[PDB]
Amino acid sequence: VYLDRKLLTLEDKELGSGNFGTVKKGYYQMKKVVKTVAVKILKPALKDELLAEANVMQQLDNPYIVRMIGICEAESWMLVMEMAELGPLNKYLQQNRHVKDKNIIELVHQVSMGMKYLEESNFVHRDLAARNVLLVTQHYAKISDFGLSKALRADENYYKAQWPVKWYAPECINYYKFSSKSDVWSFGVLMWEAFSYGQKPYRGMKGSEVTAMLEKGERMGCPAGCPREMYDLMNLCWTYDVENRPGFAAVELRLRNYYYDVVNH
Ligand SMILES: COc1cc(F)c(-c2nc3c(NCC4CCNCC4)c(Cl)cnc3[nH]2)cc1OC
Repeated sequence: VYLDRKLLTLEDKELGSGNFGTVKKGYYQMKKVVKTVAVKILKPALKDELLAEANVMQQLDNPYIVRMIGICEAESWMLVMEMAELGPLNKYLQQNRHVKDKNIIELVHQVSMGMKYLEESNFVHRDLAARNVLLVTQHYAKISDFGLSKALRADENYYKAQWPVKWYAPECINYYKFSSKSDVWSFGVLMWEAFSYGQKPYRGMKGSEVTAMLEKGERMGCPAGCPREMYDLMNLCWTYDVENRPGFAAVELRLRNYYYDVVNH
């Protein structure tokens, strides 16, 4: 897990920031080949935050989740991850307006496969948004950004916080309780983003106005040209009651079946 700084070259290419610090493109010399990487660079609590994120990524092994190469202790603490060259899903759809519905379905279905694995592993993501979905290719999506992620206690199906509010389920906002079903709500917001060509959800609204909207039983309207089946699935992800809301196994299956209806014209 510990990487050699002399084997890492940081490119003059920024992929993200904050916070925290910056994300830079880089190249890491492996045992024989160089690997293209994304390097999360820290610039006291922020150190433990990065190490807990590294500890979460170390435990995960699925084709639809970004792979961590390792950690690097140098000028700054660094988290070295495999590069997804096409970048975030929202930015991609904003700039590539001719992506077919079949293709958007294929991508969000891959996200649902990665989340089904996270659900089975009893980890909660807590930052599941289109900006955190990375494209390896136009037909291959991966879940990234485990900065808010938690390993659930063995005796509880939720993490209690002691925030990307527009992606959060009511139980998160009201009770600070985060479960895999809370990630399903976020997934519904992500699907809305993907079918709105990366438009931000709840445009022009304050967090408190979003809470009020949701509590009155209101939800974002159907994106122009969105398949009805996909909008219906978003509304099922947006079930107020955690108990009636589907888990990722049920979501993955519905997306998979709908994908085959679309693939076969
Ligand atoms: C065309 O514009 C982009 C192309 C890119 F390839 C990338 C990129 N960023 C990462 C990345 N980390 C940072 C992103 C985590 C999710 N939230 C967004 C920033 C990691 Cl871990 C692995 N591959 C990545 N590819 C970013 C881009 O625009 C921000």
